[PDB]
Amino acid sequence: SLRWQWRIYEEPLQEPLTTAQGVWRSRSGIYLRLEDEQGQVGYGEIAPLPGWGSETLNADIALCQQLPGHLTPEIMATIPEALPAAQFGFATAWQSVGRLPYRVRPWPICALLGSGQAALEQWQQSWQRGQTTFKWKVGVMSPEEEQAILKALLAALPPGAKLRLDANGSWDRATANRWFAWLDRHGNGKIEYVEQPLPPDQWQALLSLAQTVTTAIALDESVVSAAEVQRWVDRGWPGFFVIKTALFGDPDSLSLLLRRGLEPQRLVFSSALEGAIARTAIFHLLETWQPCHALGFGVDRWRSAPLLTTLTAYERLWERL
Ligand code: NA
Repeated sequence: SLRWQWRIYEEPLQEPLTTAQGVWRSRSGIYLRLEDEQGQVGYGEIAPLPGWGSETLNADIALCQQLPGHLTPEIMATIPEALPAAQFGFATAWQSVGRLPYRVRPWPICALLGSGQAALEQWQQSWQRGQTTFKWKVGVMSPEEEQAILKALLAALPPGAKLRLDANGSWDRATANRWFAWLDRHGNGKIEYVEQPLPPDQWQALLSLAQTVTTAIALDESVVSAAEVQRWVDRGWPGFFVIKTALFGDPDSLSLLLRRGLEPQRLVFSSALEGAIARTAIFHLLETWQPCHALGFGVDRWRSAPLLTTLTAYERLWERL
C-alpha cells in the first residue's frame, strides 16, 4: 500500500469561455499526491467537466473522503465506473509513483478558428508557428453565411492544410442534412470531419448520417466515458471519436477497446481544460498510443497548462495550494 492526500483547486480561466450553454470563468478539480514508504511521490488530477456526462466534482470529493488512508490496486478497483475522471486520476497517480518526471514529446496540435468571418484572419499566425490542422466553430451563423466563409477559407488555406468543422451539436436534423449535401458538392480534401453535427440525444440520426454521407463525422459530446465509447463501437460507428482522456476512465480501458474493435486511426485526443498534472499524464500515455491526428490541446487561451518537466515542479504546484 502507500499513503495519499487530495486537495481541491479552483483556477480562474486565462480569459472567459463562451459556449451556447453560458460563459465559463474558472475550472475546479482535485489534485492527488501519493507517497510510498521510501519517499517516492506520484501525482494525479481529477477534473470532470460540468455538463459532460453525469460525474460531478462533488461526487469525486465524496469518493476521496470514503477511500481508506492507504491505497492498493484492489482498493482502487472499488472506484465506481460512474466516476471516470476519478478512475483516471487515481490510475495515473498510481502509475506515476517513482516514475516522475515523464518523457514526453511535442505532438502536432490543432489550432482553433473562431466562429464567423474571424476564421479568415486567424489561421495565418497559427500556420506560421507550424500548426497545419484547424478546427472552426460552425452552427453559429446561418448555414449560407458559414458556407460562404467556408468557401473562402478553403481557397485561402495553404496546400497541406486540414480543417475540422465543429457544430457542437447545434444543428437540427434537416440543417445537418443540407450541410452534408453542400459538403458533398463543395467540399474538399482539406475537410477532415464534421464534429458532433447533432446533439447526443439524436443518436439514431447521427448514426444514419455517418453511414450515408460522404464526409466523415466525429463524436465529441457523445463520447465522454469509456462506456459511451464502447456503446458507439458496438453500434458500428464508422467515424471518428474525440477522446478526452482526463474524463474517460482508467486509461487501460482505452487500450482494451483498441485491442478489441476500436480503430486507433479513428481517435483524436483532446483537452477537457484540465491542468498540468492531467495534461502531462496524458502526454505520457501518448508515448504508448502514438496519436496520428493533431491533438485538441490548442486551448491555451482559456487554460494554459505547460507540461511538467521536473519533480520539483509538481511539488511547487502542490504546495502552492
Ligand atoms: Na463538438
